[PDB]
Amino acid sequence: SHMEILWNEAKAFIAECYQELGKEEEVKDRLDSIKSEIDLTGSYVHTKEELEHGAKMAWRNSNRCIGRLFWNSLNVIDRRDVRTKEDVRDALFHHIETATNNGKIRPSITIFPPEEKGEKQVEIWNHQLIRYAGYEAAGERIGDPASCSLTAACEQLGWRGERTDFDLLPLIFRMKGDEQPVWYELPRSLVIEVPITHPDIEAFSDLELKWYGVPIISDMKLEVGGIHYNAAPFNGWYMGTEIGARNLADEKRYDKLKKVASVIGISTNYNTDLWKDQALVELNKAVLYSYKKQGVSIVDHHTAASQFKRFEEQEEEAGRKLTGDWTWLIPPISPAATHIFHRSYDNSIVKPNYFYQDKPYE
Amino acid sequence: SHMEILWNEAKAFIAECYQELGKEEEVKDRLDSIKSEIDLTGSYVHTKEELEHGAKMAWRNSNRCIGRLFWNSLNVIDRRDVRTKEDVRDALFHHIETATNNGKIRPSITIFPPEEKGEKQVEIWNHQLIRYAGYEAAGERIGDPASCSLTAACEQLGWRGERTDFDLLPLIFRMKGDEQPVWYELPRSLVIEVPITHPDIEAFSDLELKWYGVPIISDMKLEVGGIHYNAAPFNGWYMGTEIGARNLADEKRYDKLKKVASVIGISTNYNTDLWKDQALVELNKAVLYSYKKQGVSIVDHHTAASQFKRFEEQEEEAGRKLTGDWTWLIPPISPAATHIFHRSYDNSIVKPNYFYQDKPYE
Ligand code: HEM
Ligand code: HEM
Ligand SMILES: C[C@H](O)[C@H](O)C1=Nc2c(nc(N)[nH]c2=O)NC1
Ligand SMILES: C[C@H](O)[C@H](O)C1=Nc2c(nc(N)[nH]c2=O)NC1
Ligand SMILES: N=C(NO)NCCC[C@H](N)C(=O)O
Ligand SMILES: N=C(NO)NCCC[C@H](N)C(=O)O
Repeated sequence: SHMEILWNEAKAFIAECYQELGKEEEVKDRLDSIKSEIDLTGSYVHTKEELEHGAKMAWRNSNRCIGRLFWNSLNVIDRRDVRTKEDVRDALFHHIETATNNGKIRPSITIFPPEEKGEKQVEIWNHQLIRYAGYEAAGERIGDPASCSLTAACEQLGWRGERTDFDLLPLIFRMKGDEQPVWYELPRSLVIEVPITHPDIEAFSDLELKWYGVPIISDMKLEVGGIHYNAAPFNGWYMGTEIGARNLADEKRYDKLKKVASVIGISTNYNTDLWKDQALVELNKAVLYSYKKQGVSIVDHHTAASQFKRFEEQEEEAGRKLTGDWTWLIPPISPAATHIFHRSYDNSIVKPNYFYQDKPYE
Repeated sequence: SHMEILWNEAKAFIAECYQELGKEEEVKDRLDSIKSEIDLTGSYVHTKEELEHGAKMAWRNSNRCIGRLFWNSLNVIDRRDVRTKEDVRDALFHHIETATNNGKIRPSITIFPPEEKGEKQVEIWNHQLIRYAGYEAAGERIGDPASCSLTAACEQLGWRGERTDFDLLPLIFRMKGDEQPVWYELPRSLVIEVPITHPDIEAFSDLELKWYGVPIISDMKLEVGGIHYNAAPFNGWYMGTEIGARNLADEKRYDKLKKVASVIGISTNYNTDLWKDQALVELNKAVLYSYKKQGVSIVDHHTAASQFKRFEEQEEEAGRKLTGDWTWLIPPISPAATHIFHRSYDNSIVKPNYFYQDKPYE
């Protein structure tokens, strides 16, 4: 039944892809080759043009992403030639270096070899290539609680952290033919970090906060024409609220709102004073100012929504339908001040797209 | 087919209602009487206990309401005896007076006669009993844009406003047997209004803002045991954000954020400064402070979410399932700071409940 499903999805992808590219003539021929290949091996190999355009279409169909206006400018890195653990490590080191680009971040994706008979060639365990560790001793919390389970798995393999609130996790992945994964500590020269300060309030630095510069999701599956690429890291640039309103504010994460209120000089006695709302405004203002000072790319939520509006218009103009998830598109601060809040979206799934997959650990 | 549907809904309501009331014995008898009544007239008459408990259950099932913790304390006013236009006017005047209660607002509902053969006995045109008019001359906007259509209909009947930003609309309703509705100007002694000032910034009064004290939704249909009460006004008390983050902030309503930014001393040049988020915080703080000073009931969003949490727990403890609409339950300011944001809800419809109905005007 797997051979049937593969053929269906290949028929729809080739036609739609070559149509957008203006190569409708070649559709008839290529399909005959893919068909013969499927009967011969049980799968097919995408051309460079096909995989490159496929990863772009997948971003365009991501219902939960507010940055879809820049979909056609994605930088695609083809690494389907990797065979060893050293090959993977160097490619991952290269992704961080080129995407960072000394601060002027470049949206990118690295393509590793896909699954064969459902079996993987390379399996990445990290959620993001750069992330902080999390420990929960009987005493209290240290680090990022969302990293608990992955942190425990790394220490079960010989790794050991320093136990500060910001320990960098190591790269951890498994090669086909091995029962357990291998790990490599990240070189400090490759990772940019940004200390958090405030434009007018000098005491803000007493909190000693900081965050990393580039978010690189590395545990999702990219599906193109029936072919499953379980390993394919991708990155864009941060939207301010992700850090100041969630990562540092959530009670289940760093939980910093009370401390913020203290350094800015306001009381935390009464809810009618709305101290939580005021603390959120100063913290978020601090995140945008600090990233800009050091020259690292970032975007505020009002500018972001404005760009997404232009995206909706372009899609209508091109003749394509729009899909999206309202519950993820609205910003976590001042949502009613953007256009997104005042309209509705169709949350249907269209392929090619990016998908969630089960975690090896846990 | 209408006689069939009525019987079904009556069977489920009586059993469920008498069960909660601990009168399961009387279920067998009452059902036999209702059945005979339906064959005789084509409808049935609720007892005082049945209608009172029915309006309470309906509030408990309202997916979009965050104030459901106080459902069992609702004040029910039975006015199914009205026959003339003067009878309706006095009852509506009485609802505003008793619900206001000199500031200590009392959640209430007034029950008018229900529909017969789909035909209404009394039809209310107002959206809320107390609301401001809206005009849109070629010059610009004056008043509340959301009141445009209803305002035009009132002037088509002989009414005339003064054209300020806060003209009070008149009560307007139609009696069975008349082709057009009648109107009555509201007595100023019955309507409480609150001027908006700021606790620390004295220049805030230069904006000359104000809003009314009690929101009374009067155009929804209450359905209990197959019986349709198209006319049944109800009220609770305001949640701060409804006024400061929507009524006075939306670009399609009063659109005041830029003016607010001016009186507090901040610039509106750059989105990275987050001036819209800061203006929203001071305006909302002003609304809570002003209502309290004058002694009128109001609640902030953090306290409100906290109360709703206790509601979820009580429902679980009583053995009933929970239903709700996430998109309406989350507050329009700092949503990620409340528990509601971090969970999911089942948006199924359970009866008895309140429903939308077509507008006579427009
Ligand atoms: C160029 C700048 C980019 C910005 C400004 C941006 C911003 C966002 C934001 C705000 C979210 C929500 C994250 C959260 O709440 O945790 C998101 C989700 C997502 N974005 Fe982007 N993104 C960018 C680039 C990309 C790229 C390059 C891709 C893919 C090639 C992409 C695919 C998606 C997908 C699938 C999600 C959902 C993730 C999940 O379900 O956990 N985005 N993006
Ligand atoms: C006692 C205090 C009350 C508070 C604090 C409260 C608060 C709220 C809020 C914030 C909304 C959203 C309004 C909007 O976004 O426009 C709402 C909606 C609603 N509430 Fe309440 N409410 C109260 C009492 C009541 C009462 C007394 C009833 C019914 C007997 C009720 C029935 C509902 C319903 C059906 C909606 C949806 C209205 C719509 O769809 O337009 N609430 N309530
Ligand atoms: C996770 C669950 O679906 C829940 O709706 C939310 N979390 C998030 C959210 N929105 C964003 N962007 N990110 C989240 O983590 N909204 C909803
Ligand atoms: C009206 C439409 O359903 C849209 O989701 C919204 N308006 C509102 C909303 N939330 C509230 N409480 N009130 C609204 O007017 N969220 C959604
Ligand atoms: N802005 C982007 N992608 O470019 N974001 C991805 C998800 C990141 C996650 N919200 C974090 O704070 O780490
Ligand atoms: N808080 C309550 N009901 O008690 N609200 C009802 C809806 C009111 C509407 N949001 C307004 O601002 O007028």
